[PDB]
Amino acid sequence: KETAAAKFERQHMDSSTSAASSSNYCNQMMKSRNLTKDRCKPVNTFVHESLADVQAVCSQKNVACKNGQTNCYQSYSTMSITDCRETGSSKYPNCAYKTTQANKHIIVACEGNPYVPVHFDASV
Ligand SMILES: [Cl-]
Ligand SMILES: [Cl-]
Ligand SMILES: [Cl-]
Ligand code: NA
Repeated sequence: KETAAAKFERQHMDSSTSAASSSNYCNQMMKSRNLTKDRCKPVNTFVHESLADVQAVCSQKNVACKNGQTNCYQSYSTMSITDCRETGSSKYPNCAYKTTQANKHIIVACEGNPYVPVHFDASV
């Protein structure tokens, strides 16, 4: 039974690469992080920064989350991210994703002690 912090790491952290360099990145990563077991997760963002740099966002700019909660934080600097989105032809179990690499600010919701990211809200 995964903790919220561990689920965030599994779904969103990829410090092993600086950026997605292939159109197939999302297909491979969505599968290896077990996000296509039982259903295709329709949208997911991976962050290519160190875990410490992403945890540090919980001490940066406090902003509202999309849902109206006030425990969201926007990174002061841009970060390397990859957006993974199902294509229109995708359907379980042959999940298919479009890979879009970008450099953007990230917005995360933080909770707990230690106070760490538990939800990826958006990128700007
Ligand atoms: Cl897993
Ligand atoms: Cl996401
Ligand atoms: Cl402020
Ligand atoms: Na947690």
